[PDB]
Amino acid sequence: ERPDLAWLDEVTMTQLERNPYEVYERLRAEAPLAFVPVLGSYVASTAEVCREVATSPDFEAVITPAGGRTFGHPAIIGVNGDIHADLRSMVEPALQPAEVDRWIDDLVRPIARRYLERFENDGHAELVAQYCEPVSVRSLGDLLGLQEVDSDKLREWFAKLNRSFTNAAVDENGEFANPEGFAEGDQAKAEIRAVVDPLIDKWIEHPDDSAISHWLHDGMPPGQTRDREYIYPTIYVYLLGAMQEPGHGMASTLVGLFSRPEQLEEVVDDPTLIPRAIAEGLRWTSPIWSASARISTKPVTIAGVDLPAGTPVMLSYGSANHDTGKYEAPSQYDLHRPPLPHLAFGAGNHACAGIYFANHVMRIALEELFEAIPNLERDTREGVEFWGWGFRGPTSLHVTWEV
Ligand code: HEM
Ligand SMILES: COc1ccccc1O
Repeated sequence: ERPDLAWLDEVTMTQLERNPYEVYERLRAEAPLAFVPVLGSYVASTAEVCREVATSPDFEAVITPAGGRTFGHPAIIGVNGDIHADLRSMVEPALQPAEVDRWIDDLVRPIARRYLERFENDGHAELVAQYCEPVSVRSLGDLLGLQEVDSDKLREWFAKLNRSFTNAAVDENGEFANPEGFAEGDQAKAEIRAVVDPLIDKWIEHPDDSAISHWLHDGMPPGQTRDREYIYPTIYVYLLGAMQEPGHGMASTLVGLFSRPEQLEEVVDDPTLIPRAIAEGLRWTSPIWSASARISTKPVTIAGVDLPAGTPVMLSYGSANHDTGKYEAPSQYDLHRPPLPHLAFGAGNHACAGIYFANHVMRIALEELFEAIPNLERDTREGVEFWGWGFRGPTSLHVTWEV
């Protein structure tokens, strides 16, 4: 509809999945709020627009169309008002910093050592599948009460939910262009129900210290639990992004450090720099790149665009974190970048609830990795490809080291 942006009509879903950064560089210069036809939605590409939409009193949360098709109702990311307040009160106890500090080290550190012990003397590894993803899912899986779900299965589930959630391509009529792309999401959810329904059955009668047991019981009148249909969409929110993103974040941080070998040596020599390295890694390739959204609740003007009430806006935080209004040469990883606010955890009432936990999982994992393999080198015989528009990270990270 907007004549000067007619080139957007030719942007494809595959191009956004393989490398969204070229199109979004144009968006940030040309139209910080722009309707992208293949996504069927306005997209916010700059830091100022993302932060304004995420915190505006005239916007509320909405799930993207493919996200809603995947999660249903009431996903914590997609609801507001009393339901959102309840779901936030449900998830927040185990994520409170003082609580996380009581047990996070005893949780993640033995998990990291267990996965490292399987390959640390091989001289070669593919760190995404052998380390980053397993540590991420095994840590959260144990916290949740899914100790008996193998890390292979948790990784499979978040990959299928990822592809379903981000199956966003639409045709000229706004209809999903890839309707068969939700089937593996439905298949994953069916498997999850078969595993988790008996656990919920048991937790209702015998509560324990698992997070999902507390989701059922916390804050309820005596003898009542939250209905499982009411909590399952937030279980799915966890089984996608909460399982996937810490692994994405540590892997992207490592890829960034490899691209600056002198900074990798700095961080290995001084592991107190690991949190700073992770924060730059999240800015450099944001794990949640363009997954979440808001919807206007009244007519509003954003970036010169007069939006009617009921207008969805996708928050492309991964693009906002390359805003050259904030950063110099943002496409380069730089451990010594002047620390600034970033949007990798979002903003507003629907900002990430698990920031403190996630940073600790990533930090401890990198601590243990650099301790066990101080001479880690990237396998330059292999290249690192990143994939994903909604959620983005490296598909593999081949490394070598002298044994
Ligand atoms: C590096 C890892 C992670 C990153 C980069 C990340 C980032 C994000 C982002 C961008 C959002 C959407 C915010 C918005 O729309 O403004 C979000 C939401 C959320 N995240 Fe995180 N996340 C990570 C890990 C986790 C973990 C491990 C958990 C749970 C233990 C978690 C729990 C949540 C929840 C519950 C929400 C929904 C909040 C709401 O809608 O009220 N996240 N996260
Ligand atoms: C924390 O997990 C999510 C965040 C935003 C969208 C989907 C998710 O599963």
